[PDB]
Amino acid sequence: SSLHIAMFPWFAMGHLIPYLHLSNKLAKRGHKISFFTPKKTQTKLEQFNLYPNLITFYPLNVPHVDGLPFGAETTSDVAISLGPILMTAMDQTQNQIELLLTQLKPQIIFFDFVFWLPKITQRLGIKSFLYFIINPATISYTTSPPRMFEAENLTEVDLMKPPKGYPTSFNLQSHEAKHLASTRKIEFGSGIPFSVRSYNCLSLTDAIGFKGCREIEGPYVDYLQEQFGKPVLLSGPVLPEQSKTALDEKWGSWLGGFKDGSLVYCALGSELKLKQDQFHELLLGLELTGFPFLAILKPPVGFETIEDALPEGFKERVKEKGIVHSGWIQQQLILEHPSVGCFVTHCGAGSITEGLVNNCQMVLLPQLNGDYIINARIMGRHLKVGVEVKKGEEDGLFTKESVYEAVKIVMDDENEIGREVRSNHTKVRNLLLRHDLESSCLDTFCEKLQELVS
Ligand SMILES: C[C@@H]1O[C@@H](OC[C@H]2O[C@@H](Oc3c(-c4ccc(O)c(O)c4)oc4cc(O)cc(O)c4c3=O)[C@H](O)[C@@H](O)[C@@H]2O)[C@H](O)[C@H](O)[C@H]1O
Ligand SMILES: O=c1ccn([C@@H]2O[C@H](COP(=O)(O)O)[C@@H](O)[C@H]2O)c(=O)[nH]1
Repeated sequence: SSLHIAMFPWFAMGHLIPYLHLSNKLAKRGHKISFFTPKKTQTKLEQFNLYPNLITFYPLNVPHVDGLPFGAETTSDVAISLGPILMTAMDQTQNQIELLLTQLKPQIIFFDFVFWLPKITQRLGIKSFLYFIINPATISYTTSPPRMFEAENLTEVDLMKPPKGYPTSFNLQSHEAKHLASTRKIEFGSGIPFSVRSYNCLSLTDAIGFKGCREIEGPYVDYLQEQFGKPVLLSGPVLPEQSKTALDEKWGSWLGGFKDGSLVYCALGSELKLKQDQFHELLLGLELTGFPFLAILKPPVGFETIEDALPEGFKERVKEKGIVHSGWIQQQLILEHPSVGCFVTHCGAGSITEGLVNNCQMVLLPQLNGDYIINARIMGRHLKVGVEVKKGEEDGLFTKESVYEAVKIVMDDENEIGREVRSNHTKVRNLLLRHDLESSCLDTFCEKLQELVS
């Protein structure tokens, strides 16, 4: 029998988009989806609803919290330092969430972050499903019970080693472990420290789920299932679905002028601003390769326009071979275009998948975020599908020569490391796109959800 599932993702494009890709996959199999979204954001989401008779949006009013910009709904509307306030706002939707569950009565609700939800759902006879679209390797490394019990004894040297029983080995740099140690105790909404929230979600939910497949994410999902004693499901890799909006002709025309495989595409998401020094090193590094490039970047900290912040003489040198641009673009459609030979990525979970299923060579430039960093290590050192840009051990900064080097290595047909990551990327692409991989992931997924509501 078909299920009725409610979706309550975090207020961010990086969560709304994959939750919507998955809803389309579930509705194709006959399940009804009640999709809770911020009110104004719904306009941007309609293009992705491929089953409007089965997927219904229910808007939420993102309540004012002191310090939150007027009308702000998602992390694309506020600086990264204001994320905790937006979380306080999402906590404050509790009243409209209880009303929606009462009227719609789903059997399951997929959610992020809101650890007060399982109490509500069990009182209504609803099952709570904490559904992550980030890497289970990340949750495993930072939020398994062994880390939580040290409480305030957890320090930078502690986070250079995996927790007890962690299934794989990789090395973090000193500045990365320092990031993890300080950010985990920062309050993220309603006075709750970041890792304590999440741990509460993992502890109190009925079941846990992750984007991913057994062949990549399995070892981490197994570890989490033994640690928390409840089912940890895999949805399959959530392959991007086709939008009902074709590629903007301005970009199609401009991309179409380059020879196949020659363009470097660089994008670091929609949540972060580089510092001006690193903004310059990145762009000068791209220029040094001599390849055409398209860089999708916010203006650096302190600056409001790209043109203000460009290195001196930059526009006059690169001419028509390079564009630096600030707006939201159709990244999935760009990564599909045959001009793109190389993808310089911040290693966000969605961008990782979008790169893996395409032909571009991957250059990994993770920004300061636990999932980004761990994605980059796995991609660079375990799957070996891309080349990571060298950063200073203690300061976390790169040179333009390190950017130039990484792109040159993967674009050089005769370079053996470039050839090796190409071959490894093809192997991973062939697995993710295998005719029965996602379908049999979802087969198991839906069976296990059926068990959950039984
Ligand atoms: C400022 C950032 O704040 C925190 O991340 C905030 C970000 O979490 C990301 O999603 C994340 C979640 C997460 C995801 C969904 C959930 O339901 C949930 O309970 C947790 O958990 C993490 C746990 C970690 O130990 C480290 C992380 O980097 C993340 C993370 O990035 C979101 O995609 C972003 O939109 C959000 O801005 C972390 O401390 C991070 O390291 C730090 O750089
Ligand atoms: O200009 C942009 C910036 C980001 N994205 C999309 O936003 C998501 C960012 O997720 P993540 O890579 O941060 O996880 C991805 O689906 C990415 O394709 C766009 O479509 N356009």
